[PDB]
Amino acid sequence: ELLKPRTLADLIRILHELFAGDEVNVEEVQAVLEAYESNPAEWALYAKFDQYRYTRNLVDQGNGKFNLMILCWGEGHGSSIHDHTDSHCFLKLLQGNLKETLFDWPDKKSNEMIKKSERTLRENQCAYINDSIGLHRVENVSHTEPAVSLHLFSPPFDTCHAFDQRTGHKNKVTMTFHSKFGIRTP
Ligand SMILES: N[C@@H](CCS)C(=O)O
Ligand SMILES: [Fe+3]
Repeated sequence: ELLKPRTLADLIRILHELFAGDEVNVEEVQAVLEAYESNPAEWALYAKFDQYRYTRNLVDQGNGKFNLMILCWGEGHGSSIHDHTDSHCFLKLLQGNLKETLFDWPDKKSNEMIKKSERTLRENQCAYINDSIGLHRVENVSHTEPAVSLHLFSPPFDTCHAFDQRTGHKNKVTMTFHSKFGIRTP
Protein backbone atom coordinates (compact mmCIF):
# COMPACT_ATOMS: atom_id res chain seq x y z
CA GLU A 1 0.00 0.00 0.00
CA LEU A 2 1.69 3.16 -1.26
CA LEU A 3 1.24 6.32 0.79
CA LYS A 4 2.23 9.90 -0.03
CA PRO A 5 5.68 10.71 1.28
CA ARG A 6 5.29 13.65 3.67
CA THR A 7 8.95 14.65 3.44
CA LEU A 8 12.17 13.52 1.81
CA ALA A 9 12.95 11.47 4.95
CA ASP A 10 9.57 9.76 4.67
CA LEU A 11 10.21 9.08 0.99
CA ILE A 12 13.46 7.40 1.90
CA ARG A 13 11.71 5.19 4.49
CA ILE A 14 9.08 4.21 1.93
CA LEU A 15 11.79 3.39 -0.64
CA HIS A 16 13.47 1.06 1.88
CA GLU A 17 10.17 -0.79 2.18
CA LEU A 18 9.68 -0.96 -1.62
CA PHE A 19 13.21 -2.32 -2.10
CA ALA A 20 13.03 -4.76 0.88
CA GLY A 21 12.77 -7.59 -1.64
CA ASP A 22 14.78 -8.74 -4.66
CA GLU A 23 12.63 -7.19 -7.40
CA VAL A 24 11.38 -3.68 -8.18
CA ASN A 25 7.80 -2.60 -8.89
CA VAL A 26 8.77 0.28 -11.20
CA GLU A 27 5.33 1.86 -11.50
CA GLU A 28 4.99 1.93 -7.70
CA VAL A 29 8.43 3.43 -7.21
CA GLN A 30 7.71 6.08 -9.86
CA ALA A 31 4.32 6.86 -8.29
CA VAL A 32 5.81 7.46 -4.84
CA LEU A 33 8.66 9.57 -6.26
CA GLU A 34 6.12 11.66 -8.15
CA ALA A 35 3.96 12.00 -5.05
CA TYR A 36 6.77 13.57 -3.01
CA GLU A 37 6.38 17.35 -3.34
CA SER A 38 9.81 18.91 -3.53
CA ASN A 39 10.58 20.95 -0.44
CA PRO A 40 13.85 22.82 -0.92
CA ALA A 41 14.58 23.07 2.83
CA GLU A 42 14.60 19.26 3.08
CA TRP A 43 17.27 18.80 0.45
CA ALA A 44 19.35 22.02 0.70
CA LEU A 45 22.03 20.00 2.49
CA TYR A 46 22.59 17.91 -0.62
CA ALA A 47 22.28 20.64 -3.24
CA LYS A 48 25.95 21.37 -3.72
CA PHE A 49 26.76 22.91 -7.09
CA ASP A 50 29.95 23.25 -9.07
CA GLN A 51 30.54 26.13 -11.44
CA TYR A 52 31.67 23.98 -14.36
CA ARG A 53 29.58 20.82 -14.40
CA TYR A 54 26.73 19.00 -12.77
CA THR A 55 27.37 17.31 -9.41
CA ARG A 56 26.26 14.01 -7.89
CA ASN A 57 25.37 14.15 -4.19
CA LEU A 58 24.61 10.89 -2.41
CA VAL A 59 21.61 11.01 -0.09
CA ASP A 60 20.96 7.35 0.83
CA GLN A 61 22.61 3.99 0.14
CA GLY A 62 19.40 1.99 0.20
CA ASN A 63 20.70 -0.87 2.31
CA GLY A 64 22.58 -1.92 -0.83
CA LYS A 65 19.52 -2.28 -3.06
CA PHE A 66 19.65 1.22 -4.50
CA ASN A 67 21.42 4.56 -4.37
CA LEU A 68 19.45 7.76 -4.00
CA MET A 69 21.25 10.95 -5.01
CA ILE A 70 20.69 14.57 -5.84
CA LEU A 71 22.17 16.00 -9.02
CA CYS A 72 22.79 19.78 -9.29
CA TRP A 73 22.91 21.31 -12.76
CA GLY A 74 24.19 24.85 -13.31
CA GLU A 75 22.86 26.84 -16.21
CA GLY A 76 23.90 25.12 -19.39
CA HIS A 77 25.16 21.97 -17.62
CA GLY A 78 24.32 18.62 -19.06
CA SER A 79 25.27 14.98 -19.28
CA SER A 80 26.63 12.78 -22.00
CA ILE A 81 24.39 10.42 -23.91
CA HIS A 82 24.59 7.46 -21.52
CA ASP A 83 23.28 4.05 -20.39
CA HIS A 84 22.52 2.80 -16.90
CA THR A 85 24.54 -0.38 -16.48
CA ASP A 86 21.67 -2.89 -16.42
CA SER A 87 20.06 -0.89 -13.60
CA HIS A 88 16.85 1.07 -13.14
CA CYS A 89 17.02 4.87 -13.28
CA PHE A 90 14.33 7.07 -11.84
CA LEU A 91 14.76 10.84 -12.11
CA LYS A 92 12.57 13.41 -10.36
CA LEU A 93 12.89 17.18 -10.76
CA LEU A 94 13.22 19.03 -7.49
CA GLN A 95 13.94 22.50 -8.94
CA GLY A 96 14.03 24.00 -12.43
CA ASN A 97 13.68 22.09 -15.65
CA LEU A 98 15.76 19.49 -17.51
CA LYS A 99 15.64 18.48 -21.14
CA GLU A 100 15.72 14.69 -21.59
CA THR A 101 16.68 13.50 -25.06
CA LEU A 102 16.19 9.84 -25.90
CA PHE A 103 18.44 7.81 -28.19
CA ASP A 104 18.36 4.23 -29.38
CA TRP A 105 21.25 1.88 -28.81
CA PRO A 106 23.67 2.30 -31.71
CA ASP A 107 24.34 -0.41 -34.27
CA LYS A 108 27.94 -1.60 -34.75
CA LYS A 109 28.34 0.65 -37.81
CA SER A 110 29.54 4.19 -37.09
CA ASN A 111 26.65 6.62 -37.58
CA GLU A 112 25.22 9.85 -36.17
CA MET A 113 23.01 9.04 -33.20
CA ILE A 114 19.69 10.58 -34.14
CA LYS A 115 17.48 11.70 -31.30
CA LYS A 116 14.30 9.64 -31.10
CA SER A 117 12.50 12.19 -28.95
CA GLU A 118 12.86 14.85 -26.33
CA ARG A 119 10.88 16.28 -23.47
CA THR A 120 11.12 18.97 -20.89
CA LEU A 121 10.86 17.59 -17.37
CA ARG A 122 9.40 20.15 -15.00
CA GLU A 123 9.40 20.52 -11.23
CA ASN A 124 8.15 17.41 -9.42
CA GLN A 125 7.89 15.17 -12.51
CA CYS A 126 9.54 11.66 -12.42
CA ALA A 127 11.04 10.03 -15.55
CA TYR A 128 12.19 6.43 -15.78
CA ILE A 129 14.71 4.73 -18.00
CA ASN A 130 16.53 1.42 -18.23
CA ASP A 131 18.79 -0.06 -20.87
CA SER A 132 15.92 -2.06 -22.38
CA ILE A 133 14.23 1.25 -23.19
CA GLY A 134 17.28 3.04 -24.57
CA LEU A 135 19.83 5.73 -23.81
CA HIS A 136 19.37 9.33 -22.81
CA ARG A 137 21.00 12.71 -22.37
CA VAL A 138 19.89 15.07 -19.61
CA GLU A 139 20.59 18.80 -19.90
CA ASN A 140 19.78 22.02 -18.09
CA VAL A 141 19.35 24.25 -21.10
CA SER A 142 18.28 27.24 -18.99
CA HIS A 143 20.41 30.40 -19.10
CA THR A 144 18.90 31.73 -15.87
CA GLU A 145 17.81 28.85 -13.56
CA PRO A 146 19.88 26.13 -11.97
CA ALA A 147 18.19 22.70 -11.83
CA VAL A 148 18.14 20.03 -9.11
CA SER A 149 17.05 16.43 -9.65
CA LEU A 150 16.58 13.40 -7.46
CA HIS A 151 17.87 10.12 -8.93
CA LEU A 152 17.27 6.53 -7.78
CA PHE A 153 19.41 3.78 -9.26
CA SER A 154 18.81 0.09 -8.55
CA PRO A 155 21.04 -1.81 -8.17
CA PRO A 156 23.65 0.85 -7.44
CA PHE A 157 26.26 1.38 -10.11
CA ASP A 158 29.31 3.59 -10.34
CA THR A 159 30.32 3.00 -13.95
CA CYS A 160 28.47 3.53 -17.19
CA HIS A 161 29.10 4.41 -20.81
CA ALA A 162 29.08 7.71 -22.61
CA PHE A 163 28.19 7.70 -26.29
CA ASP A 164 29.62 9.89 -29.02
CA GLN A 165 26.66 11.46 -30.80
CA ARG A 166 28.64 11.62 -34.08
CA THR A 167 29.39 7.89 -34.25
CA GLY A 168 27.66 5.82 -31.58
CA HIS A 169 31.01 4.81 -30.14
CA LYS A 170 30.96 4.23 -26.40
CA ASN A 171 33.49 4.84 -23.67
CA LYS A 172 33.42 3.62 -20.10
CA VAL A 173 33.13 6.33 -17.47
CA THR A 174 33.52 6.02 -13.71
CA MET A 175 31.21 8.37 -11.88
CA THR A 176 32.17 10.18 -8.72
CA PHE A 177 30.32 11.64 -5.77
CA HIS A 178 30.66 15.37 -5.12
CA SER A 179 29.28 14.77 -1.65
CA LYS A 180 27.89 11.96 0.49
CA PHE A 181 25.33 12.52 3.20
CA GLY A 182 25.86 16.28 3.02
CA ILE A 183 29.64 16.04 3.28
CA ARG A 184 31.82 17.20 0.40
CA THR A 185 33.96 14.30 -0.75
CA PRO A 186 36.92 15.67 -2.74
N1 LIG B 1 23.32 8.50 -14.51
C1 LIG B 1 23.81 9.86 -14.56
C2 LIG B 1 22.81 11.02 -14.40
C3 LIG B 1 21.68 11.07 -15.38
S1 LIG B 1 20.58 9.74 -14.95
C4 LIG B 1 24.63 9.99 -13.30
O1 LIG B 1 24.55 9.30 -12.29
O2 LIG B 1 25.44 11.05 -13.27
FE1 LIG C 1 20.65 8.84 -16.98
